[PDB]
Amino acid sequence: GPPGPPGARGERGFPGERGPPGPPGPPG
Amino acid sequence: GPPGPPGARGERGFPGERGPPGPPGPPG
Amino acid sequence: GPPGPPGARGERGFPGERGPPGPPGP
Repeated sequence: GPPGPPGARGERGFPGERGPPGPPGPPG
Repeated sequence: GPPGPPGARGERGFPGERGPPGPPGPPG
Repeated sequence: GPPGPPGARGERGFPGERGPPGPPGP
């Protein structure tokens, strides 16, 4: 028999990491 | 017939969240 | 023929942006 159809789409990627903390605040 | 070719690659993951506010500024 | 195997997992999402500056000092 002829080759089957293409498989299902793969899983969505893992989420990106949360960004780092901001820089130190203003002096005043 | 033989199995079809592998499916398409998954979509990109979610973007990461914006990081938290930075540490407090120096006293003054 | 039967459907092919599932695709590979996608790329990881982009990293988040750096947070905003902290509050003013006391």
